[PDB]
Amino acid sequence: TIKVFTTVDNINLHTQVVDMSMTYGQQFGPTYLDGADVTKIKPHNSHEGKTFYVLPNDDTLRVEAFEYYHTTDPSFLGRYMSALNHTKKWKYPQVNGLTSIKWADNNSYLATALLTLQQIELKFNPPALQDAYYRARAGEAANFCALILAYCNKTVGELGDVRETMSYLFQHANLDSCKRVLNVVCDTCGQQQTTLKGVEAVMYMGTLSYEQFKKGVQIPCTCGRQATKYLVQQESPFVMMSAPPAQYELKHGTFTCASEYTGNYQCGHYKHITSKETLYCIDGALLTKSSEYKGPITDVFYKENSYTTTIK
Amino acid sequence: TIKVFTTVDNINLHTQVVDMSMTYGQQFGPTYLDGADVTKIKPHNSHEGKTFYVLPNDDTLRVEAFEYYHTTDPSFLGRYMSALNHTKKWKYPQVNGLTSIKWADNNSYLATALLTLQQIELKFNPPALQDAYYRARAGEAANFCALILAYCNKTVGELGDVRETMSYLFQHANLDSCKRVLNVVCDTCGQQQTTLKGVEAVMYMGTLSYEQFKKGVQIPCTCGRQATKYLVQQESPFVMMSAPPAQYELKHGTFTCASEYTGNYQCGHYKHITSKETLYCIDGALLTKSSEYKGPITDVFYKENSYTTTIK
Ligand SMILES: [Cl-]
Ligand SMILES: [Cl-]
Ligand SMILES: [Cl-]
Ligand SMILES: [Cl-]
Ligand code: NA
Ligand code: NA
Ligand SMILES: [Zn+2]
Ligand SMILES: [Zn+2]
Repeated sequence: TIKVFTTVDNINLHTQVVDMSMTYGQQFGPTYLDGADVTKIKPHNSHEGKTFYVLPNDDTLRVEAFEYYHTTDPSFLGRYMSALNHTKKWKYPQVNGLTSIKWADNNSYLATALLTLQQIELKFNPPALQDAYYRARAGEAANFCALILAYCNKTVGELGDVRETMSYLFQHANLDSCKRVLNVVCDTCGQQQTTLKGVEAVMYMGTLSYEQFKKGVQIPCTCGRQATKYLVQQESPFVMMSAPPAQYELKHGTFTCASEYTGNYQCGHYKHITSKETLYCIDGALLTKSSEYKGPITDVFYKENSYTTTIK
Repeated sequence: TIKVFTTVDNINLHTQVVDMSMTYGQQFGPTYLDGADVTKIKPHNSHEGKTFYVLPNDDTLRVEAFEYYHTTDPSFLGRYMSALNHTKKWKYPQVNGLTSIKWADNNSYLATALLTLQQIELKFNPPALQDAYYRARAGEAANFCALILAYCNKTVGELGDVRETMSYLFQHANLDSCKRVLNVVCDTCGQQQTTLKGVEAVMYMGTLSYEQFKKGVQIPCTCGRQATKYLVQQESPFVMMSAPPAQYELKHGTFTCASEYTGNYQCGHYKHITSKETLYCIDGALLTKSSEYKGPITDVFYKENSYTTTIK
């Protein structure tokens, strides 16, 4: 027999003594060592003193998992470890000053998400994400990518959606101060104001142009007639403007970054465009520079702080 | 010669090749390995591939240090490493469900500070503090204690002040939402309202009683005459009420925790009192329980969320 440590966060360690003739599963249940599933593996002499991840099956581990990951779903740790086995094998090159991801397992949506996070002001709340994102920016993004997949209930290889992924991440971020007030003008119903906070204050679906959002966009009223919705006030470090993919021109110096999607829900591919001294198309490990850019844009990010309209 | 890594955060590693005949100082300047000062030590065969801390002497390291520690003082890392050499030797026992510190090097002010942090809602901003505090709550508080000393410009062994220490820590915490409005009534000058935000909104010096703060305390007006200051509105997860040490009775169930100071500035000692099912005096590694408590109290912490006065 040998002494090991079990954990859910690699910080709070629990001592265990295991029988070398039984599998780690019969004793601990699902068990992982350095991201490898050892549930059906019998203890080995070379395992002594090492640290093993396990599913939170007692209340002490559940609280530790909740404190570290900010979720109560007990299967989260297993989803995280399963994804991590693959993401450790991905490559995370520095492209145009940012940590990207070499293409693998249909991971283009994760790369453009990661590239985007490095260009907007966003702080994560869960300790696990705080630690994984700091390492991700340093070029070791395996844990961060595996966490994203676990939080989004996606498995490695699944085609992903950036806007939906950013939505999950934003929920685990500090957007407390963010505020948005909108006005819908229906010349039959009048003016109807709304106020949004948190993630609803930074995400909008329907138009890519922040400026058109301020001038006014045509959207059906609650009565069904065509009305006009325009931005009254915004208080945020950034705004995410999304719309179904359609040909769209990205003007240099008028946005921060954007996501391009080519394909459909069974097969497609994301590319990332960022406005630096010139437009740069970051395509995983590939990089292309252009004076102008046009393509099927689906998300556009803009920097903000405080905006108040002038419309009466 | 050998290959090593230099760092300021143990995450961003920089490869180096060192001559085994020169000291790490002549090549890197101040150098630390696992918290030990190796500046005057010549490289050894057993050092190959290991990670060394160095002072940020180029702009790449300076930015990394700033991102990790949220300070631009270049000597911070040296102060942190010097303190860490000692705090690694301290003991961090679990007392009354909290991570305390066995007494050493006049560290009572650090223990009551640490005990207090585990009982109030507070999130740190610097990655270094986020990581060290999470480990501190797990019983490995050496790095967290060493960071406190570095941030407060205190060395191991120096007598410390809890209120001043909490002030430094609060600056590196998210108190954005915190707000306090006060009213001073001088029957000669009238009503004069003030609004405080951030750390000024949670800390007050002059009285230990939050309730007396709401009823009104006698404090000189700006004109010099005696006036009355009372709490108009508070928006915070907690408030810290401090006053010069004086005999004071701590009533069970009417506060969260408090600091007791016995002595003076050349020699003294802190004790921590917390209100659980009964009053508990946590004295480093020592623990005492009592139905009632009285002593030279100097800080008292209370839980809050939203308070609006009723005074006209
Ligand atoms: Cl790392
Ligand atoms: Cl922008
Ligand atoms: Cl640790
Ligand atoms: Cl209280
Ligand atoms: Na960012
Ligand atoms: Na706390
Ligand atoms: Zn209408
Ligand atoms: Zn006066």
